[PDB]
Amino acid sequence: GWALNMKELKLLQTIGKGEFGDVMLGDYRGNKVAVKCIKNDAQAFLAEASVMTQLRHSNLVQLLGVIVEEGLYIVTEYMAKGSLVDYLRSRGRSVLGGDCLLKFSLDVCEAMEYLEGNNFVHRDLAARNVLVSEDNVAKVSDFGLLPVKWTAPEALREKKFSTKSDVWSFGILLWEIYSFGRVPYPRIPLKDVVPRVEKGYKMDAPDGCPPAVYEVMKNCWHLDAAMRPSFLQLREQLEHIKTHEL
Repeated sequence: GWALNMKELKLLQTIGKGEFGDVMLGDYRGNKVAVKCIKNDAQAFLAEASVMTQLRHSNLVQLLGVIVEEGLYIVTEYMAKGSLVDYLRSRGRSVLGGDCLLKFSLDVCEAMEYLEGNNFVHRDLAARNVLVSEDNVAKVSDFGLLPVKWTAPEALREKKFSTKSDVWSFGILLWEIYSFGRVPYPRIPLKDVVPRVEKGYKMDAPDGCPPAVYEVMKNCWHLDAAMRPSFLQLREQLEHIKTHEL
């Protein structure tokens, strides 16, 4: 049950590449699948496989299978609409209404809530790393083993990560969502980002952003990591917004 037959997998095309290795659109005996080709040692993740393969939730890319040492062929569900960043730029304001933005935010928040609950840190939360299914559901990944504009400032200095730094990246992600995928920190220069953020600078609300969504973003951006709200509390704040703001 986690091993698939390599004999039946077809690698069709490279569709992304992470540090781990490229990611491919594959064909597993009939269905479109996404495949993580690893070469450059994997042996780490594989030890934690059962526990990291224990991770299942509907907003986490589902694992289908795994080929090993021939250096892994990780097989997962295929997210037909790609990266949310790309989707937000493509679809843009014209296609994506207010219900769609809160649903993407809730989808990611629920996945974050879940990983938070299992004591798992994401470390690279950003609209680029969120995928959209053919059914319009945003999901994040569970495979696992510094981008200045997304990373909490204590995680840039300290080089260590926690759920609380994922909370900082989630606000940055909300800002991406509400701005239809604009690169973060449009008012300042890349070089100045860290030094302004460290003194409390916060991005202004995306154009047309709902006041209450802007407060959630702001709460994610506390400089005291411990004082950022949990994904459990974020989930309640976003559910609250959905219930009254519509």
